[PDB]
Amino acid sequence: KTHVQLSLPVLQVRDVLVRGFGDSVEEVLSEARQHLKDGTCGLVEVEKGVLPQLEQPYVFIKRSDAAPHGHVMVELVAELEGIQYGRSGETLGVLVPHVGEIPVAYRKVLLRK
Repeated sequence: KTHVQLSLPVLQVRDVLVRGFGDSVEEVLSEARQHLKDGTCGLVEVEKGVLPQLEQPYVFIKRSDAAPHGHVMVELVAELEGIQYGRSGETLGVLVPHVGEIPVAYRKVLLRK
């Protein structure tokens, strides 16, 4: 399928144990897609002071359209030293590996895969 319904655990930035997916734009987008497929991906909501506590390159989920079955349609955009790789809508948050952290909420998304 071109799109997959996922429910992403929303993590507090200070709880996150693994603060990024890797060391290159291509690797972080690759790893993010793998963890999303494997159900091992969490979401951190971006506010003041969140991104400097996470590791670059960043992987964002961004709204790709204006929400089947409660699932907002999203796509992946990476960022490294202020340059983004992709073009999409509003940021829903930054993806990180999930290694068993307790979430504060779940974000239902429809991921363009």
